[PDB]
Amino acid sequence: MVILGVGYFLLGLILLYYGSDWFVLGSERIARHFNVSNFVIGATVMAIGTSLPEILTSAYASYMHAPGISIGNAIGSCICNIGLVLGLSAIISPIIVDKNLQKNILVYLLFVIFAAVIGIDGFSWIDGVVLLILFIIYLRWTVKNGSAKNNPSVVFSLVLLIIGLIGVLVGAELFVDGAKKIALALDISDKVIGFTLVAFGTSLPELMVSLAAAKRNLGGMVLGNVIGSNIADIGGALAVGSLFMHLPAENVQMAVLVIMSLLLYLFAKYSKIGRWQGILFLALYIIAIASLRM
Ligand SMILES: CCCCCCCC/C=C\CCCCCCCC(=O)OC[C@H](O)CO
Ligand SMILES: CCCCCCCCCCCCCCC
Ligand SMILES: [Ca+2]
Ligand SMILES: [Ca+2]
Repeated sequence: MVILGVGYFLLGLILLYYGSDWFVLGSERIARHFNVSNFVIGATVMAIGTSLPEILTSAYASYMHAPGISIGNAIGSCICNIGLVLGLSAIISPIIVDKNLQKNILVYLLFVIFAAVIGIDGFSWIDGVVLLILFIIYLRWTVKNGSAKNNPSVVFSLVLLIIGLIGVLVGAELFVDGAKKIALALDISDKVIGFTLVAFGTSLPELMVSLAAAKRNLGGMVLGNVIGSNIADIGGALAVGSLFMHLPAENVQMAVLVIMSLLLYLFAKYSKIGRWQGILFLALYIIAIASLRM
C-alpha cells in the first residue's frame, strides 16, 4: 500500500502514454494495409478494444445486481467521449469532415435517438438484444463503405496494435488500482470517490489514444474512435447489462447525450470540428460534471 500506489499509479501512466501511441500507430498501418480510412479503423478495432472496460464493467455490475452502475457508466462514457475526449482533440487538431463520414455520423445520431426513446421506461433485456444487433450492423456497414504471405510490415503493425492495446488497458488498470490503493492507505476513501475512478477509468483508453492520434493530426481516427466507442457503449456495454437485469431509466443524461450528439452532427455537416467547437464540448462537459449525477 501507499508506496505500491505511487508505483502503480505512474507506471500505469507510462503504459498509457506509450501504449496509446503504439496502438494509434499500429492502427494507422493496419488501416493502410486493409485499404480503409482512419475513421473506419477507429470506429471498429480501436473503439471496441478501448470499450472493453465498459463492457466488462457493465456486465459485472448488472450481474452483481447494481444495474444503476451499468447504465451510469455506459452513458457517462458516451458523454465523456464527446465532451472531454473529442473536445480536447478538436482543439489540438481541427477536423473538416468529408461528405462520406457525415453519413456515418448521422447514422450514429439516429442510433442514439433510438436508444434514448426505448430507454425512457428503462432497458429490458430485449432492448439490449435490439441495440446489440444494430451495433453489429453498424460495424459492417461502416467497414464496407470504407473498404476497397508473411509480410513483415503487417506483422509489425499487428504487434504495435496489440501491445499498444495491452499497454493502455493494463495501464488504465494500474492507474485505477494505484489510485484506489493510495486513497485507502491515506484513509480518504469514499465509494463514489469510488465509482468515480472507473467511470473515468474506462474512458482513459479512449482519452489517451485519441490524444495520441490528435498529436499526429489523425482527426478521422479520433472522430471514428469517439463515434465507435459510444456505439460500443450503448449497443455493447449497456446491452450486455440489460441481459442480466433491467436497467433503470437515465432520461436526464440521455437527453444530454442526444444534445451533444446532435451538436456533433451539425458541426460535422455545415461547419468544422476545431478550436471553438472543441471549447464548447469541454464547457458542456464541465457543466455536466458540475450539474449531473448517477
Ligand atoms: C427530461 C428529464 C427527464 C428526467 C427523468 C424522468 C422523466 C419522467 C418519467 C416519464 C415521463 C416521460 C419521460 C420522457 C423522456 C423522453 C426522452 C428524453 O428525455 O431523452 C431524449 C429523447 O429520447 C430524444 O428523442
Ligand atoms: C450474443 C449474446 C446473446 C445474449 C442473449 C442474452 C439473453 C438473455 C435473456 C435473459 C432472460 C431473463 C428472463 C426474462 C424473462
Ligand atoms: Ca472505454
Ligand atoms: Ca425500455
